[PDB]
Amino acid sequence: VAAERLEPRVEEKDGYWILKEQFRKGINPQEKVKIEKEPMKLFMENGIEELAKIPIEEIDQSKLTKDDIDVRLKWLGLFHRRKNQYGRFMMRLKLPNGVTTSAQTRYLASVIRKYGKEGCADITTRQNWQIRGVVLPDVPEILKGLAEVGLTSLQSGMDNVRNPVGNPLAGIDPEEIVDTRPYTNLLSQFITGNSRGNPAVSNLPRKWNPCVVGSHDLYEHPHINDLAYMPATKDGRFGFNLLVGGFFSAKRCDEAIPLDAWVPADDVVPVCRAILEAFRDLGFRGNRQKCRMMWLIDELGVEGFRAEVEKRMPQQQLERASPEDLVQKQWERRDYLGVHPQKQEGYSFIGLHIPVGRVQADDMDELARLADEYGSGEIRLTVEQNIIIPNIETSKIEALLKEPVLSTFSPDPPILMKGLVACTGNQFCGQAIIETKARSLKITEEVQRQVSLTKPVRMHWTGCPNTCAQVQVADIGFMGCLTRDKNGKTVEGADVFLGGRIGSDSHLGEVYKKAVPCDDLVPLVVDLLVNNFGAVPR
Ligand code: SRM
Ligand code: SF4
Ligand SMILES: O=N[O-]
Ligand SMILES: [Cl-]
Ligand SMILES: [Cl-]
Ligand SMILES: [K+]
Repeated sequence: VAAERLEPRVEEKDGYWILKEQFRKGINPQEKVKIEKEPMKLFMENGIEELAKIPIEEIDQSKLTKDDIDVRLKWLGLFHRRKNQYGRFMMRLKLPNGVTTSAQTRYLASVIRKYGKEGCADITTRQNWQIRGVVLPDVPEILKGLAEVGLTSLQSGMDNVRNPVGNPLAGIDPEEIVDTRPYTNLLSQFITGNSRGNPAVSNLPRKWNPCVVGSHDLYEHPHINDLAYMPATKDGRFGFNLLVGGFFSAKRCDEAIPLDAWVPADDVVPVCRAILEAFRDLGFRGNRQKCRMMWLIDELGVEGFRAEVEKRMPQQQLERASPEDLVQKQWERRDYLGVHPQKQEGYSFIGLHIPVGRVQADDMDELARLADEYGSGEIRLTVEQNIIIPNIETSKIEALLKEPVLSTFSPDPPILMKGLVACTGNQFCGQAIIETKARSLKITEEVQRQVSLTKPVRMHWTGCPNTCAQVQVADIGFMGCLTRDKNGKTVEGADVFLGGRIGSDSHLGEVYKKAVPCDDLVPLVVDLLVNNFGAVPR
């Protein structure tokens, strides 16, 4: 790699970071959108106030404003559902470590309730909330309401640092390695500039996923993050070994690799900043399929990339990885659904199944009520799109288990439901090839009616090759496609994936059988379960 390749390609100008004049040749259309107008201005200079007043039909008549609502608004966490729910916006939060309060949950419920049949909410595969039904004129008030309850939606889409994932059992599990909440909180504060916006990290070449590990179970999926912090003691000091570059895409899926770097626990934010600065400064900005950070690491080599991180650290110090980390490889991933004792004597948490992560306003209010009556007003989200209510006095559990709402959001659903994960799909997502959430529930119910099993088989349904529902981590994955029935008629189908393993012995699954009509999946899946996962026909 020539020295010229290492010249930073962006510069700070008037509070924002912009591509230098000589580094604009050959850039992709999204890079052009970012040059034409700085997306962060919609929040940081309150551009949204006047934009929200323009009728959407008028907005669509000019490129600048159409790009504002379809692209730039994703820096404020607002996602126009142009194709499938025209004129409505999904809104996505920052929710480090998946932690919410009952007051926040009620606020979110109040927003979606206004929109009737156009509103609902979802738990995401980054243990985050999305709300639906939002209309542009309401955006300024919703932004204010979020701030009022201590939430932000900043920088949650497009070329930004995505939700910091941590251990859903942080602070409460007897078996935790280290409480991840202080670290994910710090990362979210850094990323969003304490909810004011942080332009230094909002003009990346592409999305970028961080997580902090605190569990032997590796609930945080460090192998598929751009930056994963692996807890490790080095020379008698607590800190983290760093994994970099994990990502999924239509073109390529790759597990994170060692940076060969250890940082003291206090250097979590400094090293996140250094890595993001290197990616921002040096990453390719052409073909969008080749802009994730792993492509930079491959171009420079991991050592070349490491040197770029090192030079951006305070005092330019970046120690080599600790020979061992704290994660025990002898481990069986633990079910968190149901009632479990906390490390705090006399307290339990309860994991509740949320079928395919989908809730309505009334459901959110009920869950918030349970969290207040039984817990400490806290609701935790998981990356399997479930919930945990922590800090419940154990003597209250008997009463809790009788609550009517638990017949719907159950502490002990059938085993295949416990592991079921499904993305948005074509109900709302414009890229989706198939419907996912209703279909996945229907097929899973039919499969479980036919077989019993004891292995915790994890089934993931994703609607298109973007693989937001991570089919490559599943025991059995389903990637949406169009295919043909016996008569040659167009039907919805799935490409079926096998081989995904999570935890310390992680492995990426691969296509097993392409183009299976969705109507033909039940017998295929039943046989796979019997033949490979010890399932027994009923
Ligand atoms: C909601 C969520 C799926 C879910 O049902 O849980 C989701 C939904 C969308 N993803 Fe995703 N992604 C979700 C996690 C993921 C993950 C999983 C993860 O982070 O562990 C991946 C794969 C891992 C990765 O990125 O390395 C993922 C890979 C993508 C990609 C492909 C990335 C790439 O490099 O090619 C896109 C398309 C893009 O960004 O160009 C994308 C694009 C989208 C959009 C924003 C597309 C669009 O605007 O319609 C989807 C919004 C649909 C909607 O209305 O909900 N989504 N997306 C997840 C929100 C996470 C969050 O809270 O921030
Ligand atoms: S995997 Fe495809 S269909 Fe599913 S939410 Fe992501 S972009 Fe939409
Ligand atoms: O929002 N999925 O990158
Ligand atoms: Cl996006
Ligand atoms: Cl769309
Ligand atoms: K779920």
